[PDB]
Amino acid sequence: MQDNSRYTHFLTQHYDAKPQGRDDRYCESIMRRRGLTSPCKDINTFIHGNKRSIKAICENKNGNPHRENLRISKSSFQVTTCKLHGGSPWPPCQYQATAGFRNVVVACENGLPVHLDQSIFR
Repeated sequence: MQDNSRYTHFLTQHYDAKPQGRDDRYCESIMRRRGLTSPCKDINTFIHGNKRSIKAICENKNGNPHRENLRISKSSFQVTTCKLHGGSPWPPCQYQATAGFRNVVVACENGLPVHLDQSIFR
């Protein structure tokens, strides 16, 4: 299958297979590692677990159509939302971690997730 730049970016921005701790320091480190700190991204959620379950959101296997050309997963995922605190847009970026467990909303292209809808984690 063709490479998809937006799928690759989705993984960088929104996937962490096997996370350490899922506390504030986890968020502060991973947001730096994934290139999300210049400027500090205000909110960002990572999905955990295997990738095949996330990809399957794009199919009937693990998703349903949602709103205007989004998809909502049938399964629930372990997730961690990183929320910026402090009032400055610029590093150092301090984050509060909120771990969760629920279904997720994505957009897909050619069977691959290319966007995470952050609204459900705000």
